[PDB]
Amino acid sequence: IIGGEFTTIENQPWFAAIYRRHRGGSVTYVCGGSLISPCWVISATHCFIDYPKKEDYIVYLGRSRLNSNTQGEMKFEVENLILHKDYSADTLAHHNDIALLKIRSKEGRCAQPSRTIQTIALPSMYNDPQFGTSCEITGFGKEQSTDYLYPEQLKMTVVKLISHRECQQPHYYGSEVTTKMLCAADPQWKTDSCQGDSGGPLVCSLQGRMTLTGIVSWGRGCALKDKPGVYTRVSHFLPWIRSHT
Ligand SMILES: N=C(N)NC(=O)c1nc(-c2cc3c(F)cccc3o2)c(N2CCCCCC2)nc1N
Repeated sequence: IIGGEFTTIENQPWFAAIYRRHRGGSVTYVCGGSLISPCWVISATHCFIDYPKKEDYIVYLGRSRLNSNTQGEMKFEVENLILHKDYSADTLAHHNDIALLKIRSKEGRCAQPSRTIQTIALPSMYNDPQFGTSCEITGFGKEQSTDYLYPEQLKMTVVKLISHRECQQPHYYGSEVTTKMLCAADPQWKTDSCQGDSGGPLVCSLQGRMTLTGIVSWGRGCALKDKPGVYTRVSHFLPWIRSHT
C-alpha cells in the first residue's frame, strides 16, 4: 500500500495473509485474501499460478504483522486450491484473476470467528457502487515502488472507483480493462495498491453493508499518474464462487 495508514487486523478482520513454504523450509509472503466463509478464502489466481501446489501454502487469519505472530491468530493449511480455468495474462492485465482457497487447520478446523477474525459479505450480482465512491484497500504490499522490503505492519488506504469509460481511455489502460475489472485510484495519484497487495480486499459500503467489491489484481507501476489500480470485479463472478464453494 502506497501512502495510506498503518492499521491492525481488527479494522479488516476478514483479511487473510498467504505465505508459501520453500524447499529448505523458509516461508515467505505471497499475497492477501479475504475470508468469505469459515472454510473459504478468496484471492487472485496470479498469486499461485507459478507454484500451483496447495501443500506449498500457509494461510493466517487474525494476523496484523508480516513476520511476527499476532495474539489470537489462526494458521491453516490449504485443503483446496481452486484457480480460475479461464485465467490469462497479457503483458499487464490479468483476466479472470480470481482464486479460492479452502482452509483447514492441522486439527481439521475451519475459521472460528473472533474479534480479529470475521467474514466479509459478497455483493449482490452485477451491483457495484457508482463511480467516485470511496472504497478501502488493505495489505502488506510495498510502501514505495522502489522498496526492497514489505512493511512489517498491515496497511490500508482509500481509493475512489473510476468508471469503465474513463479507465478505457488510451491514456489510462485502453482495452486492457474489461467489464469484469474495476478501476480505482486517488484523485492526486498519491495512494494505491502495489506489489504484495495482490489478492487482497477492495471493500465498499453498499446498502449499509461492508462488501467485497474487488480483489487487488494489477496496475502499471504504483501510484502513477493515469494508471489506476485494477481489481477483479467480484459482482461478476458470483456463479463461479457459488459453484466452487
Ligand atoms: N495499483 C497498482 N498501480 N498496481 C498494482 O496493483 C500492482 N502493482 C504491481 C507492481 C508494479 C510495479 C512497478 F512497476 C515497479 C515496482 C513495483 C511494482 O509493483 C504488482 N506486482 C506484482 C504482480 C505482477 C508483477 C509486477 C509487480 N502487482 C500489483 N497488483
